[PDB]
Amino acid sequence: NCPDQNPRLRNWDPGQDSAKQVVIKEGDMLRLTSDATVHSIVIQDGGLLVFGDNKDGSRNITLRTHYILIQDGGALHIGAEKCRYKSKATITLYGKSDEGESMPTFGKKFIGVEAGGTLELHGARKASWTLLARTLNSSGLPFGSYTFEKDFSRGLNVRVIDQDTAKILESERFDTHEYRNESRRLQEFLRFQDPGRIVAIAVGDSAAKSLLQGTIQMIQERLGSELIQGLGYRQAWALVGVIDGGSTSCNESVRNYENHSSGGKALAQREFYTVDGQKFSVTAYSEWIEGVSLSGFRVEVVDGVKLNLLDDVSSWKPGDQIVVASTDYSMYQAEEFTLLPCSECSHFQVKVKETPQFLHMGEIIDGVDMRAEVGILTRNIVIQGEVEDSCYAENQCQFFDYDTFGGHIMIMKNFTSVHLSYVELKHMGQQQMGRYPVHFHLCGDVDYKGGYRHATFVDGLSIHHSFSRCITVHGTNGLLIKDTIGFDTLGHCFFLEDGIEQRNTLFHNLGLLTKPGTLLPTDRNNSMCTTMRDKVFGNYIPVPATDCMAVSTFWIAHPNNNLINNAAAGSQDAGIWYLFHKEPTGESSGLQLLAKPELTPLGIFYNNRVHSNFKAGLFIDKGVKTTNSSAADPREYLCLDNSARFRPHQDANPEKPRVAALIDRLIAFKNNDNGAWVRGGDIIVQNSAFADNGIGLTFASDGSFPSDEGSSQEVSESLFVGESRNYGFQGGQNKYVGTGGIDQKPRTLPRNRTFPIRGFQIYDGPIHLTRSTFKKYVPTPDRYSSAIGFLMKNSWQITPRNNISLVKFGPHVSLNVFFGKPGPWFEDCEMDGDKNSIFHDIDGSVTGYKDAYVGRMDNYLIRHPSCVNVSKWNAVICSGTYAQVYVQTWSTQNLSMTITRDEYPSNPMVLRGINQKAAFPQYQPVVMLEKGYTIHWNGPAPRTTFLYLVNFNKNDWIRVGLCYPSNTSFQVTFGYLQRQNGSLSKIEEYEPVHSLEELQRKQSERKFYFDSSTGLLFLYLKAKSHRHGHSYCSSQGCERVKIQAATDSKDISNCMAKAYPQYYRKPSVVKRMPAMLTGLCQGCGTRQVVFTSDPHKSYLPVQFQSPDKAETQRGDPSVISVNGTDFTFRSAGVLLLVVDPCSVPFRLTEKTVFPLADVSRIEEYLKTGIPPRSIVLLSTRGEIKQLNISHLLVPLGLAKPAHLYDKGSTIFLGFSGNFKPSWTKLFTSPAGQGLGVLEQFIPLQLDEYGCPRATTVRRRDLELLKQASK
Ligand SMILES: *[C@@H]1O[C@H](CO[C@@H]2O[C@@H](C)[C@@H](O)[C@@H](O)[C@@H]2O)[C@@H](O[C@@H]2O[C@H](CO)[C@@H](O[C@@H]3O[C@H](CO[C@H]4O[C@H](CO)[C@@H](O)[C@H](O)[C@@H]4O)[C@@H](O)[C@H](O)[C@@H]3O)[C@H](O)[C@H]2NC(C)=O)[C@H](O)[C@H]1NC(C)=O
Ligand SMILES: *[C@@H]1O[C@H](CO)[C@@H](O[C@@H]2O[C@H](CO)[C@@H](O[C@@H]3O[C@H](CO)[C@@H](O)[C@H](O[C@H]4O[C@H](CO)[C@@H](O)[C@H](O)[C@@H]4O)[C@@H]3O)[C@H](O)[C@H]2NC(C)=O)[C@H](O)[C@H]1NC(C)=O
Ligand SMILES: *[C@@H]1O[C@H](CO)[C@@H](O[C@@H]2O[C@H](CO)[C@@H](O[C@@H]3O[C@H](CO[C@H]4O[C@H](CO)[C@@H](O)[C@H](O)[C@@H]4O)[C@@H](O)[C@H](O)[C@@H]3O)[C@H](O)[C@H]2NC(C)=O)[C@H](O)[C@H]1NC(C)=O
Ligand SMILES: *[C@@H]1O[C@H](CO)[C@@H](O[C@@H]2O[C@H](CO)[C@@H](O[C@@H]3O[C@H](CO[C@H]4O[C@H](CO)[C@@H](O)[C@H](O)[C@@H]4O)[C@@H](O)[C@H](O)[C@@H]3O)[C@H](O)[C@H]2NC(C)=O)[C@H](O)[C@H]1NC(C)=O
Ligand SMILES: *[C@@H]1O[C@H](CO)[C@@H](O[C@@H]2O[C@H](CO)[C@@H](O[C@@H]3O[C@H](CO)[C@@H](O)[C@H](O)[C@@H]3O)[C@H](O)[C@H]2NC(C)=O)[C@H](O)[C@H]1NC(C)=O
Ligand SMILES: *[C@@H]1O[C@H](CO)[C@@H](O[C@@H]2O[C@H](CO)[C@@H](O)[C@H](O)[C@H]2NC(C)=O)[C@H](O)[C@H]1NC(C)=O
Ligand SMILES: *[C@@H]1O[C@H](CO)[C@@H](O[C@@H]2O[C@H](CO)[C@@H](O)[C@H](O)[C@H]2NC(C)=O)[C@H](O)[C@H]1NC(C)=O
Ligand SMILES: *[C@@H]1O[C@H](CO)[C@@H](O)[C@H](O)[C@H]1NC(C)=O
Ligand SMILES: *[C@@H]1O[C@H](CO)[C@@H](O)[C@H](O)[C@H]1NC(C)=O
Ligand SMILES: [Cl-]
Ligand code: NI
Repeated sequence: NCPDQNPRLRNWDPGQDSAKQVVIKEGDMLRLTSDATVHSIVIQDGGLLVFGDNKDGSRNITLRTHYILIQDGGALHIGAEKCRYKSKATITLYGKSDEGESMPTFGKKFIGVEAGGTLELHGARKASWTLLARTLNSSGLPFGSYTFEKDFSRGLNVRVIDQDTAKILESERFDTHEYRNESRRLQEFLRFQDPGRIVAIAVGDSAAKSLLQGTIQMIQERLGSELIQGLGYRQAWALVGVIDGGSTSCNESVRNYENHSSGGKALAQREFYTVDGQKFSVTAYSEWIEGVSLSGFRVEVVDGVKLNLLDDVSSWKPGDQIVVASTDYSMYQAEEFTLLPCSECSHFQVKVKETPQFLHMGEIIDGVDMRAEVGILTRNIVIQGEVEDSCYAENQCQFFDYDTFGGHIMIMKNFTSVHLSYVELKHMGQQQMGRYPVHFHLCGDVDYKGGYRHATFVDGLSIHHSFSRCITVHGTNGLLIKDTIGFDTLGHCFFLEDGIEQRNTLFHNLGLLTKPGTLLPTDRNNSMCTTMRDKVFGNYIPVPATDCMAVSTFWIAHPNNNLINNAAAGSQDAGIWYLFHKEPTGESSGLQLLAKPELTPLGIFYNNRVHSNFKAGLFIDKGVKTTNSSAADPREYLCLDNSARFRPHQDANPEKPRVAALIDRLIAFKNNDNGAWVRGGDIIVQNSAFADNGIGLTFASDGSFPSDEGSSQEVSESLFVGESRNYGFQGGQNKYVGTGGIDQKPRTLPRNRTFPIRGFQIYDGPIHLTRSTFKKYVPTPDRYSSAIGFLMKNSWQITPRNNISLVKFGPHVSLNVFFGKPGPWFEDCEMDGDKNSIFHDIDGSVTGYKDAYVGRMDNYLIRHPSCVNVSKWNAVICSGTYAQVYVQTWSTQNLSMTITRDEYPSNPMVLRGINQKAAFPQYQPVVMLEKGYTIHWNGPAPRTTFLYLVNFNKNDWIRVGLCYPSNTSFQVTFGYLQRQNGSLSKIEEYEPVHSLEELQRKQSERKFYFDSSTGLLFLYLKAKSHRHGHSYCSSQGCERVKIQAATDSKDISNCMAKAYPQYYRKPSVVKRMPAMLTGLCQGCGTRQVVFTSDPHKSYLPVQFQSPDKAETQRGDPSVISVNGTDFTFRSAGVLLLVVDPCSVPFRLTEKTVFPLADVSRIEEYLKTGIPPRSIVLLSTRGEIKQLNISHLLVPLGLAKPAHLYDKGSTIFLGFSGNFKPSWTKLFTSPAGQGLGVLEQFIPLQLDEYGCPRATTVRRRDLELLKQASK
């Protein structure tokens, strides 16, 4: 099975001749056995070059070549998919851009597969990437590294160290030189110390002058010091001991004072273990150097740092490198680590050499899986480009101060077999077009539709520190990419080029640190986009937001592609970008689309993660300018064009039915702008969680009529979070930090500190927000945070069909909805869209009114006297029927429309139009059905106007009164406007009447009344045909009315001086009010309690509530919540829950509560009463003195009998069994302070627990993997 175990292989050894060219032709079945340096290698005519492997994995081979050119049946094998390569091989691609000559199709520094070429590489199978099963605070410690040093801190400097957490509890300086009162506060300091607290001391300047014998006795007693009895003048001394630890828990030293020097330091150092197995050393010192008396401490991690992971990583080896991602807004918080030899590590742990500088989440935070991804980079098959210490030549050096010209791999069409697996690709790619670390160029169908038995696959590579892209797909369908890692590369990491690439499946792939590039406009950052005008027209200055700044980790230029189990852990702009090309571009720019892209239904999208990005997590909009730079459109070719309207239909056929695009199990957090932006017709986002984003989710469509007739936009079974317990880390270019909304803690923020954080944004529509839950949305005095809101600075449409249903709000959600105010982010808040903000509360889950509509407070076109003023939301709650009217005006530009309802004439609405850049500006206010309005202008009357009835049911109607000069003839026509072909069908004319009263009798007749006194052209707008679903227009078209005026009066057509109070009617109520219902519905919210990226493993949400003294007086109980079960208890004592770890849903086998009296009986029950393999949940309440259980916690998980002590409450989660999980934890506190509200997540049905495998765990992801294969 092995390719090197081929007997026909000759052993090869060419030498070190950088000018020796090599050609492997027919019969040349060579087996490389030693390091080599040749100019080139060309494998052709059936030649074979296999790397020689060993049964043990020791033969380190390093090839070095200007290039390798595989073609015409030639083969290059480094192991086989069945008999994999075991030693460490390396192919170094060298040669500068301007050194020697270059190839025609290829550049230099490459490995190039051609037609019929065989490139077969298969490295050592390792584990690609998993998640942190435990968090990792900076500097390796739970509460961080302490370093201190100061000159002339005279006296006895003291520090206390929590023996379980290595936290600095107290820091004090007792001037036992001058003041005898100080040697007295020092002795009383050591009397009230908890036993077992690590203590360190260091003489500052000169102690031993006012020091008392009662204190020197206390030091010898509490800490086991043998030398304190004889401290002297200007004598340095440092100690590190354990309170009540006897003499053997102590380590001390001393130095004399001679010739103004101590001849060296006086160091005291011991090692301890956190209760988490992490080792740390407490260090203290005091010395004299030529006169200075320094004194310092250092509490730091020692013997490497032990990391916790989700899955088994036994395949990782010392001397290999890994990477831990950012769990904060700045992607530059990802870090590199080198694996230490660890004999004491389990299957879910390794040891890293370095000290972490940042914070990396390893827990599920408030139901959102914020665990940091962790991936291995070192392989045994390496293909690397040779680079320089700094930039050179015209390799884009004004932007990069380093070499950006490495190697690249390139595979042409009609090849034989490409199968790359477990290969390391360092310093690959060039800043030249087509030169990418793995470049599949125009290969066509490469699966069962192209003729490949083994579909061409890329399995678990490692492409890091590359100079352009990571893997590029150039006009290739059906490719597979699996378990691959792309780190610190330029331009879009994973790249779908021309927008024709379909059937490609991306499974469980990871991408970090996607930095700006210089290739495409979309790849450039703000500085590069304003510089490279070499491809723009004339003196045009490119705009860096509308044409560039589109750096994405996953660039999907076509939707028919399957994205599963991936994770975009950081990017300069976006994490996953789905976009659409109007017609094929690039080198594929030519063949006609037989299925235009923005009509093709989305492939699979299931269980993805996106975080650490500045512009978006998942983005679905925009296109590429499919035209070169010209005089009518000077934008660069392939820049960003916001004129793409997704609208998926069957077979990409707009005459055929709609096909919804499913966004499933998206997890997205710590994004600076949007968590997800999705536009078009028929999109359903479900089972998704959004957290710590500036805006959680936004649904778009079009600004006038929807991009696809009948466009529903659903979000169901989702979860939103505002400011979770992921306080982030103020570092790694984290540009924003502020005050939390709830706890008012220092945390990192997405944008400026006054940005109103938002959960869901309403825009365009029609949008169905259902069965979703919002948590932790509190505003600060700076910003107006809210759960549900609207898009800022909106001027377009908003429909009253946007309904929010079955939504649940958390206890820390103070502002359910908000409509904006004049401020820094809303500006006027006075544009055409801001004024017409509205949604529909179907069931009464948002406002407490079954079937009620909500809009902005000062919008008087929707108000009847039964409404409820709401000032906090800046809104108003009412009920009725509502639609919209679109008013197009010609002949007059920059015109501002003023429309008023008769019933509230003192409250008109001045609109400013929609096309203040085009020639046909329309105005789109929202109205209440079966009412009368009037319209007036800030200028002369338009000679032609169209009235569209949008969202009208049959027989729904309003009366309208247009202001015209007293001197006008009219000609009014109705018709059905067919959206498809611009034709007007079934046209009817209007006939005048004598009075407003005669037209009222003829309400369903095509009649109009003109009041020459006021100038009002009255008529009735009534719909004849029916609607269907959510389409804005009727069955037989978009009903519209056309009014052709004939006048020469240039006067401001504003009749309100004359129209009222002549046509005033007393305000009435068509649809009356219900009553409130503060008390949530049964069913409100999302069914799922926790959203993880391993949906197959069931996670048990557990939540505690241990009040304090002011709350125990006020009566608040102590509660242990399990999946939503409040096991309440208020007696002073202990509540112990025994949960079966194999039951899903959980089966709690025993609940027990121990009073303060029978506290002594918990010793016994813990020793025996706990069934084997049983999850222990335990929380106390009140002053519990002497809990002789400090030692009884270790078999359940702990490392050493930690010290709760005193009378403080405690909370513990453990396991009675052989295994010792990573989630086991403990929370101690002083009495009366309590523990507040914490939240843990316990996985269930793990084979570590000792549970049987009832059935095979239904991995829904892998089912989508085998379905999309064939
Ligand atoms: C329908 O009725 C309106 C209203 O006319 C009313 O009744 C008469 C009796 C007068 O009292 C008016 O003041 C009332 O408002 C008519 O509008 C006015 O029409 C008259 C006659 O056409 C206009 O008087 C002229 O105005 C000229 C100014 O406009 C000219 O100059 C500009 C300058 O650029 C030029 O661009 C434009 O094309 C015009 O040619 C003025 O030069 C001239 O000497 C004469 O006085 C009066 O100005 C009109 N009002 C306004 C606001 O313009 C309508 O004309 C009438 N319909 C039709 C079809 O005629
Ligand atoms: C804007 O300018 C860019 C250049 O900066 C320009 O891109 C060029 O487009 C042409 C499109 O024809 C590309 O030419 C192709 O070259 C490949 C091989 O290199 C050929 O195989 C292609 O022909 C195939 O397609 C035909 C149609 O089916 C078949 O009949 C034929 O037999 C072949 O199968 C094609 O000739 C050219 O490579 C690019 N160049 C670059 C640098 O991208 C772009 O077209 C300009 N914009 C517009 C709108 O034209
Ligand atoms: C633009 O596209 C629109 C949508 O395709 C066109 O809309 C029109 O919509 C009406 C609906 O009110 C269609 O009415 C159809 O009526 C036929 C009945 O005719 C049948 O019988 C006669 C024999 O008497 C036969 O000659 C016909 O071919 C039919 O077989 C029904 O079968 C339909 O279900 C439907 O009710 C119109 O047909 C339809 N127009 C067309 C051209 O189909 C709009 O007309 C288009 N405008 C332009 C300018 O092309
Ligand atoms: C914690 O509490 C949660 C409360 O929501 C639990 O989550 C849900 O628990 C219910 C328990 O009834 C599960 O319902 C199961 O559904 C599966 C699958 O059938 C589904 O599909 C069919 C149609 O094919 C439909 O008719 C069913 O109603 C289901 O919707 C069945 O095999 C079971 O018999 C049972 O009906 C939910 O599926 C589950 N929600 C999920 C998994 O998202 C949770 O289990 C509790 N325990 C934990 C988290 O450990
Ligand atoms: C490790 O993670 C923890 C948890 O987020 C971080 O702990 C926080 O550290 C800050 C230090 O600036 C504490 O602020 C101060 O705490 C003292 C002691 O109670 C208090 O008297 C001050 O008023 C101030 O609040 C903060 O309390 C603490 N978190 C909590 C919940 O108390 C820590 O910063 C992370 N990193 C390291 C290196 O420890
Ligand atoms: C790749 O090679 C195949 C095989 O030669 C080409 O497929 C065609 O296969 C049919 C089978 O009946 C032959 O009759 C044709 O002569 C083959 N060639 C052509 C041009 O049709 C295929 O065209 C090749 N593709 C490329 C891009 O070279
Ligand atoms: C938003 O509300 C509209 C109107 O209330 C809903 O449209 C109704 O849908 C039902 C189907 O369940 C139809 O039977 C009714 O005829 C529709 N019109 C009504 C009640 O006036 C719509 O389903 C809601 N959701 C969306 C996304 O539009
Ligand atoms: C309700 O709010 C509007 C908005 O300004 C205000 O004009 C009106 O007086 C208020 N009425 C009541 C009864 O609060
Ligand atoms: C429990 O521990 C305390 C230590 O504070 C000790 O005094 C007491 O005697 C212990 N309990 C029993 C029953 O000995
Ligand atoms: Cl209970
Ligand atoms: Ni290519």
